[PDB]
Amino acid sequence: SELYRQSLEIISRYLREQATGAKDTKPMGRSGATSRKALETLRRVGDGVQRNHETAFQGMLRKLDIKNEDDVKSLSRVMIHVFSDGVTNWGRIVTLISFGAFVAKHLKTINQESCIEPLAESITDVLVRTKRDWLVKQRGWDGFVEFFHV
Ligand SMILES: Cc1ccnc(-n2ccnc2)c1-c1cccc2c(CCCOc3cccc4ccccc34)c(C(=O)O)n(CC(=O)N3CCNCC3)c12
Ligand SMILES: [Zn+2]
Ligand SMILES: [Zn+2]
Repeated sequence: SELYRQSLEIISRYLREQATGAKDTKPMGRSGATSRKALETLRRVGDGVQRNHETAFQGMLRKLDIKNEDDVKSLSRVMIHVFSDGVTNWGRIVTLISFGAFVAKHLKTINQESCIEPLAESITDVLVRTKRDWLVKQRGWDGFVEFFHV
């Protein structure tokens, strides 16, 4: 669907920019203004989450103990568990994606950057496939952008 593809583009762009520090100039495409606004929202709100929850993020990264691609496969089990537990909302979705960026930065640091794209795919899979009903009900990325109104 466009929801999956839109979500993948936003999340992948955010993780790549976080990991590399570089901004992608290629147009978003279909939901341009909204996708661009969603990415900007992740930049601002996600920075806040990474900073304000740095202690937990650093501790979690240590727990995952990522050395290679095999460890990146193993964290998908943890991701789907922790995220699926309890009630979802945009705050938890930002935590999911912001932590993804935090992990992606680590992957850059250890020179295993090729895992960033599959990680973004994994995050998108868990978000869109498992919470489709909630996302649709809450107006998808339009809803996300309006909720935070950065
Ligand atoms: C597990 C944990 C324990 C204590 N404090 C935490 N933490 C994170 C920020 N502040 C605390 C967290 C915590 C750490 C990292 C992410 C989250 C999330 C988002 C969904 C899970 O995301 C991932 C898990 C594993 C690997 C991943 C790799 C890439 C991207 C995402 C990954 C949550 C959540 O869904 O709420 N939590 C739990 C959390 O925030 N809690 C705090 C209060 N008590 C336990 C629940 C994560
Ligand atoms: Zn926290
Ligand atoms: Zn806490």
